[PDB]
Amino acid sequence: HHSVFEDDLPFLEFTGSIVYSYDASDCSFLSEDISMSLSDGDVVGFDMEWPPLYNRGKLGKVALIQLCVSESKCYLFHVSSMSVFPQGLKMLLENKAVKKAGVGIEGDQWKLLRDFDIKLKNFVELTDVANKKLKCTETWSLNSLVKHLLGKQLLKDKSIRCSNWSKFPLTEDQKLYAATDAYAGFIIYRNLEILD
Ligand SMILES: [Eu+3]
Ligand SMILES: [Eu+3]
Repeated sequence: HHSVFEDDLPFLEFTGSIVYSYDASDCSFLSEDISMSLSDGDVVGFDMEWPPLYNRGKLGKVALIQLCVSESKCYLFHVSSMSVFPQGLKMLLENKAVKKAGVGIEGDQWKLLRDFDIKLKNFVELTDVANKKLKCTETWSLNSLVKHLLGKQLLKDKSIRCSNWSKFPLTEDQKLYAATDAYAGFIIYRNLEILD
């Protein structure tokens, strides 16, 4: 048996516009569209994905970068398919003017630096924002925050989450999964920030 708290909740599924980009210049220009829609201090949900196979002692190289900039739009930048890392995206990620929210984001910063020599700037660990605004001291996960704040759980098909993110093109399922994780980061920040 199990408590109500242990019940399976509805899955969180982003239903807004998912912009898929797999070319460097397209990506850079898209990053500028993002910059035109935001103002200093604004926060976007952040996440990234990498293939399952290990490479020379480390995790597969980052293949996808996701940015949810509003409740109705999320970008999927398939960098593994790009000839060069998009300059517009590098500057957006290194821009202190835009805040990037997520869980375990400090670890993303490290991997991003190792993989592309990019310095993620002005990121916020959602775990700390939650403990701060919810007035608690918990060890959160993106899933537990989605559950606590939204009453939903994250899609969990392991064959999708641990799929070959570097395989082009991404499947509709991969796109849904990746976009939704960044969307979660965006919504969680927004809902927490509004708290008095
Ligand atoms: Eu992640
Ligand atoms: Eu993810």
